[PDB]
Amino acid sequence: LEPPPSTFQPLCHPLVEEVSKEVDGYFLQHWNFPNEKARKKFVAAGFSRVTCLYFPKALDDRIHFACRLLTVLFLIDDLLEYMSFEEGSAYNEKLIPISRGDVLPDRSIPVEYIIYDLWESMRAHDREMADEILEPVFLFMRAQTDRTRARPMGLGGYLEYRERDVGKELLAALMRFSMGLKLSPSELQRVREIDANCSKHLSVVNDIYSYEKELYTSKTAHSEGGILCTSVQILAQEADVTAEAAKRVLFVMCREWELRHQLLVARLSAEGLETPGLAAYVEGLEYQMSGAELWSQTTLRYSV
Amino acid sequence: LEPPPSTFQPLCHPLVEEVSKEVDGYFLQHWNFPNEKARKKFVAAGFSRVTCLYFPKALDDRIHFACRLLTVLFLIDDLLEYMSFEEGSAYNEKLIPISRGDVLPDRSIPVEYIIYDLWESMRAHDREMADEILEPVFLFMRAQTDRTRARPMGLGGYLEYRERDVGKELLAALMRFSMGLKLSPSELQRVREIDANCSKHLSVVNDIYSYEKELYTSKTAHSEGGILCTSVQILAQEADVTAEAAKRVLFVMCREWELRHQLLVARLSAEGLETPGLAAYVEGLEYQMSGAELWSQTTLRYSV
Ligand SMILES: C=C(C)[C@H]1CC[N@@H+]2CCC[C@H](C)[C@@]2(C)C1
Ligand SMILES: C=C(C)[C@H]1CC[N@@H+]2CCC[C@H](C)[C@@]2(C)C1
Ligand SMILES: [Mg+2]
Ligand SMILES: [Mg+2]
Ligand SMILES: [Mg+2]
Ligand SMILES: [Mg+2]
Ligand SMILES: [Mg+2]
Ligand SMILES: [Mg+2]
Repeated sequence: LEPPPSTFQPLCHPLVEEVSKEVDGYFLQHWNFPNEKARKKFVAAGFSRVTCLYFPKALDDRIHFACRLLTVLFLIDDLLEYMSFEEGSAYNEKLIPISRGDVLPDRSIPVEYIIYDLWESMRAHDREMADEILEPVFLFMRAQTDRTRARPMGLGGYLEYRERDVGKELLAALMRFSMGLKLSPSELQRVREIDANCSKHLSVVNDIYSYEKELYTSKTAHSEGGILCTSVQILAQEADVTAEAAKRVLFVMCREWELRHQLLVARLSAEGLETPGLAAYVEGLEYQMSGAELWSQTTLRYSV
Repeated sequence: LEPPPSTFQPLCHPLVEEVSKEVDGYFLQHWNFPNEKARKKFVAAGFSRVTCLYFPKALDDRIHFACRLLTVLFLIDDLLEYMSFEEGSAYNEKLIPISRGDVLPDRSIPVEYIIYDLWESMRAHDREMADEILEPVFLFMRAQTDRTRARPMGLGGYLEYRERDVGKELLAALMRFSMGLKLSPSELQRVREIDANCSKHLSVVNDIYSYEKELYTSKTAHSEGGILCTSVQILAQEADVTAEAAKRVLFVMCREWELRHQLLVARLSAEGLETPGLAAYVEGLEYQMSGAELWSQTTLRYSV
């Protein structure tokens, strides 16, 4: 697998090591892992490492929050593959009022009190910025079990759906939270087109590196929860080529999106619309794209 | 536009200079051009040159037939852009009985007697092989004004339609005729997968190089006949990139179809299915793909 050249340079949060031990340690203590093999695979994935690659400029005392949220979402993402759409939906919907703090968790159920305590701790640190992550998370959760996954999609329709399933919006809200980066509604409206383009990069890069894993899952897990829903197989079907061929083509498209990102940001600046906050934001998006790819290239989650 | 590497070596018929002079001269005498500018643009296109690139192993006394047929089809292809779907259909349908030789041509109408005299001359040289080109040509002609051109299509649906609009079948039958290459029904059914793959390459390579021409046509010609129907526009729409970015990505896919062509040929031979006739056929298809591309890179039809 040979990735075409990119001009995006990845950055990792300085405290990645100590935060990793902290967050992995917490989940190894509280989360219901089935066995030792699963615990080792969990650590081998490096969910805090990818988070620190996502948000390398996160504040030192907020990066752990982001690591916890993405870690539990990664774990749930895998759980859903053994469920039907119905079971998966019931599972996520139960966590939504708990995430809001409107419903108390069952303390005997790890996922519930982990989710509850997390959001409570985030609201305690920064109430306004924490609340703005909620609905983007709920949007992502509901996309995970959407029956549209089991229906024919073209590349365009897929990317539109996958913007929710890849959690583009929650990642943006979480990035801002972790950086303490407050943006006005008008500012956010200005970078909407940039966000949409960034989403496609995130989605397809992940699709390429995680295809072998998801292929195996589709053959072994639940026929619904583990269904093969990805740009790799969509393009392979549309063009009647192998998945390996589709990856090579999609890789080139990812670099086109990197080029579009730079063009859109350059236009934003030229029109005098790139505020200091917006400048930090679009740079943050670039970190997400390059960080995700670096991790995807090396994580044992995708290679084994 | 820098084309990605291809292992295909394009070949041109040895008699290209003499035949091009002959056929161009024929159409300059008989065809009705609006002005001297159109007459020069016609010669600059090199319609006999691309034919000799399509079928470089055509027999020396048959290549001029192919040159004449593709030339008039190219001319008509352009005429249809200034018509509605209804008018274009009426234009083509009148030429079909004349092509069969069932209806005498109006000698005052160039397109009618050119078509009549051509097909008569082809049946005179090789009746059986000439007749086998008829229905594939009619299939192409009727695709040109198909209402599906005015309906939204995905990449997969488009390529299935374009196989007829790109004249894949007529090119196959014309190639066999020009080479005197006879194949059994068993041999023909055997390579349907190879044909379908080849068709995609012919279509998308053409879409890439002819996009600028067809963009202009969509803005100036008839709202129906000049409508933009191309994989470049479809991929640009679905992936949210420029047409130029779509071209670069589609070109990579074309190289994947080239690889798949070689894979399918090797498999046909790895089994017990590659006859000497089939070997000549699939090699001929490679010439169509590489030849069309070579011409598309230098013809004034697409550059200006
Ligand atoms: C940033 C990405 C490409 C996605 C990688 C996979 N994970 C799964 C758990 C939830 C995350 C938001 C994400 C979908 C992000
Ligand atoms: C071989 C091709 C890529 C097509 C180029 C355009 N011409 C138009 C006139 C009729 C031909 C069959 C073709 C559609 C072939
Ligand atoms: Mg997953
Ligand atoms: Mg998922
Ligand atoms: Mg994936
Ligand atoms: Mg046409
Ligand atoms: Mg045309
Ligand atoms: Mg064209």
